[PDB]
Amino acid sequence: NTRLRIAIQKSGRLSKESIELLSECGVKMHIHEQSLIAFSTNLPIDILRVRDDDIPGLIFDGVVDLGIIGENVLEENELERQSLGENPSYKLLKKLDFGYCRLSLALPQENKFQNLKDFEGLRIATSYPQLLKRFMKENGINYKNCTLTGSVEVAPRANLADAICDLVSSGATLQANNLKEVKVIYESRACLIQKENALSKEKQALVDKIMLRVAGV
Amino acid sequence: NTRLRIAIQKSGRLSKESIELLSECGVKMHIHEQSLIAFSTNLPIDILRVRDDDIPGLIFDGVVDLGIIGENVLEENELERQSLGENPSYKLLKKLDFGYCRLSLALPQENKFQNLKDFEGLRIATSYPQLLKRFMKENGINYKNCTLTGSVEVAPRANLADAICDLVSSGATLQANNLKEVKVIYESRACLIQKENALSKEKQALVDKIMLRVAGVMQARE
Ligand SMILES: Nc1ncnc2c1ncn2[C@@H]1O[C@H](COP(=O)(O)OP(=O)(O)OP(=O)(O)O)[C@@H](O)[C@H]1O
Ligand SMILES: Nc1ncnc2c1ncn2[C@@H]1O[C@H](COP(=O)(O)OP(=O)(O)OP(=O)(O)O)[C@@H](O)[C@H]1O
Ligand SMILES: [Zn+2]
Ligand SMILES: [Zn+2]
Ligand SMILES: [Zn+2]
Repeated sequence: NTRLRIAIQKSGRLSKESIELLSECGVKMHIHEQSLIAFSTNLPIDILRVRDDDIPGLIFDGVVDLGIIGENVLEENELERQSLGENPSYKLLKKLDFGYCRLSLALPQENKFQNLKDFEGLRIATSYPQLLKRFMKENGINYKNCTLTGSVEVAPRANLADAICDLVSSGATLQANNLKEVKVIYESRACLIQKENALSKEKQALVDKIMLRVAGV
Repeated sequence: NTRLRIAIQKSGRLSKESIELLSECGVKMHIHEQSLIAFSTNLPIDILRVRDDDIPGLIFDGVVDLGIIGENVLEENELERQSLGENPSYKLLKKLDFGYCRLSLALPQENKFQNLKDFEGLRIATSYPQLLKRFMKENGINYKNCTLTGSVEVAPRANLADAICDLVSSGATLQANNLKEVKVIYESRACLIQKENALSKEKQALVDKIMLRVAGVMQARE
């Protein structure tokens, strides 16, 4: 249809700043508890509120025009799609001023970390199995996977794993679980991305305008 | 690492009945409602309480010994793993008497369904993209995919997709969203599975004991 589709995180760490950025680019809308879609009141724009993990896929499959997502989630999902034999593509428009975090290897507080080789043959729990797999291959370290979507930091205490690969900024969660960060494998921020296949002149024009305004802020 | 590990859904449509099946089979336990780990108080068993989507991976990777999971989630993740060039493997111990649901192609109620080839070219929203992909390749209908983890039934109303492939039980939600069920592609129930690699003799003996009890419990509940 005529309206531009912009996917953002429904509720989590990027939601507040995604909405703030959209407001500053002249997109007026009301966010309440709409399950999926919020309609801009001043421009022909639909805001899709989704789980963050779905946003790369929506961009790859051409379902939405624009997307605001963390680079970690984007790349996790690109790698998955590549390992399926697919050719995911997207246009990067801008790296943004929020969503700063890093994906790091971590061990229990009372361990003797000398070297990356100390991870050899360990069981490593993570929500980012593709990112971890690529890092370990690149550095020639063999390991055992444990994929968990939540409570990753509880995995060593639960005896499910010897170590974790998790997102960190402040270190507070690691500290709470008596773990210590030992090696960063990936640095991330929020980015604005666009699908591959060409937008309408109507829609592309509207994107260029928002983009002009994005640069402004 | 010698306590038997069993993964179950932490909170959701299988969580209550998984815990109750365990109690019915004589596994006494205390649960702290927000926590990943719980322990049997009378048997050497850890109960790991996780997101259901993680259970098949945990079994395939040998991280736990047993799991209770919907057949739909098991199959979707098996297909995913196979399409990634992996070799996911598990033992099916038992099909269980709860978790009944079905995965169904569905269209707006105000919409003429003559034929399964009506889906040709349609954008289809789903949480089960591998299961959809297999069914559509098998039947020869081409389509465009839209993967959504939740709110799938709202996608047509939101003009993200023309049709959905949706998990339903009662069938009430679809009516609520002004959509009609036109073709079942998968029928699911809860199952009990075990990892591929052999358990120690003592742990396999505990599993054999649990299995006899599950069969008796299931007889008694008819
Ligand atoms: N401590 C942090 N500070 C800033 N940004 C973070 C931090 N941790 C994670 N992020 C970024 O924000 C994104 C969303 O984080 P959040 O914890 O809300 O994800 P989620 O729980 O997977 O969300 P959803 O419910 O949509 O699945 C992460 O993928 C990452 O890009
Ligand atoms: N009416 C139903 N709709 C969806 N799933 C159902 C239904 N009835 C039974 N189930 C079963 O319950 C499983 C759990 O789905 P649930 O609705 O609890 O939410 P979820 O988001 O999958 O849970 P989690 O938070 O663990 O990811 C399904 O995958 C399926 O096997
Ligand atoms: Zn309002
Ligand atoms: Zn997420
Ligand atoms: Zn789930």
